[PDB]
Amino acid sequence: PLGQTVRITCQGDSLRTYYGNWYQQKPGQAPLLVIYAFSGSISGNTASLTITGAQAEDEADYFCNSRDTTGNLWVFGGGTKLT
Amino acid sequence: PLGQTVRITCQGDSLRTYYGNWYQQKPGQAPLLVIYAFSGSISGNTASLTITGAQAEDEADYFCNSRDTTGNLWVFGGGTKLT
Amino acid sequence: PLGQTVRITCQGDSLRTYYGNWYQQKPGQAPLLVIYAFSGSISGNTASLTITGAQAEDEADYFCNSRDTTGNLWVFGGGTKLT
Amino acid sequence: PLGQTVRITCQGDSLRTYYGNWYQQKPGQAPLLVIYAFSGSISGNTASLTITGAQAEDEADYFCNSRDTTGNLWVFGGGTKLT
Amino acid sequence: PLGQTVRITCQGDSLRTYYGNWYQQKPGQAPLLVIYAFSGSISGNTASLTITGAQAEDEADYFCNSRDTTGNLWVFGGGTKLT
Amino acid sequence: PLGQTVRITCQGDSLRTYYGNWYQQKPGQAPLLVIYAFSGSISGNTASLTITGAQAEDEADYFCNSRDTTGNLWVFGGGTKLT
Repeated sequence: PLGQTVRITCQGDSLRTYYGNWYQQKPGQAPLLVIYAFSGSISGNTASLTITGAQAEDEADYFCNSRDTTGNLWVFGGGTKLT
Repeated sequence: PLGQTVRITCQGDSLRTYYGNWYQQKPGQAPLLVIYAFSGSISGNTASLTITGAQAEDEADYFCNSRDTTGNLWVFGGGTKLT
Repeated sequence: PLGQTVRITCQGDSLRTYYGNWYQQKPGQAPLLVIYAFSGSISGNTASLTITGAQAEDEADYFCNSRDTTGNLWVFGGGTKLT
Repeated sequence: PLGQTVRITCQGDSLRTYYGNWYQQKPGQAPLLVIYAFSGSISGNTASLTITGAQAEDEADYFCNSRDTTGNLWVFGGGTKLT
Repeated sequence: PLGQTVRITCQGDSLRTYYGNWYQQKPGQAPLLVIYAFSGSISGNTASLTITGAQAEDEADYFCNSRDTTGNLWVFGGGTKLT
Repeated sequence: PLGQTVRITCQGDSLRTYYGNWYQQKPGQAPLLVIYAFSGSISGNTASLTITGAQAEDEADYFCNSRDTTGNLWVFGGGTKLT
């Protein structure tokens, strides 16, 4: 029995608040599963931002708090009652 | 029994609030599953933003909190009562 | 028994609030499953935005909180009562 | 029984508050699973930001606090009652 | 029984507050699992930032406090009651 | 029984507050698991920052305080009641 498991809960950036400009170049997010085997530019853009009044009375955030049961072959997830 | 499992709950950015300009270049999000085997530009754009009054009394956020049961071959998910 | 499983709950960006301009170049979101085997531009656009009064008394958000049972061959999902 | 497990709860940056400009080049986030085996530029952009009034009375944040049960072959997750 | 386990709770930077400009070049975040086996530039960008009024009465942050049970072969996670 | 375990709770920088400019070059964060076996530049950028009023009455931070049970072969995590 051979198996190759990759569990990633978030491949990304996790924020409660972002004010401003975000220049982002993230070419690859592609899982390549193989059993037998970027000149992109962000250029000359103008970004003008002004936040004068902001009130954020927010409640709690729950990001990437997983409860999974992952693997290969026999996987029993959650409150599996087995007899 | 061979198997190759990739479980990703979010491949993306997770935010409660974003104010502003987002320049984003994310070419690849394609899982390639193979058993036997970008000159794009964002350029010269003008972005003018002004938020004067903002009130955000928001409630809680639950992002990417999975409960899955993933794998290959035998997978029993949730409260599977087995006898 | 061989099998190749990719489970992705979100391939995308997950937000409660976005105010502003979003320049987005995401060429590929295509799962390619093969057993035997972008000069696009966003340019010169003008974006003028002004939010003066905003009140957002919102309730809770539940994003990408999956409960799936995924795999190959034998998959028993949810509260499968088996005897 | 051979197996190769990679569990990553967050591959990304985790913040409660970000004010400002973010130049980000993150080419690779692609798990490559193989049993037998970037000239991109952010250039000349202008970013003008001003936050005058900000009040953020926010509640608690729970980022990347996973409860998973990951692996290969036999995986029993959560409060599995086994007899 | 051979197995190779890598458990990383955060591969990223974890902050409660960030004010300013972030130039970031992080090419590789790709777990490569193999059983048998960057000229990118951020250049000439102008970043102007001014935060005059900021009040942040925030609540507690819980970052990367995992409770997982990870490994290869037999993995029993959480309060598994076994008899 | 052979196994090779790497448990890293944070591969990243952990801060409560950051004011200023961050030039960051972190090429590699990729766990390479193999059983049988960067000319990037940040150059000429201008960063202007001014924080005049800042008040941060924040609550406690809990960063990288894990409770995991990691390994290879037999792993029993949390308050596993075994008989």
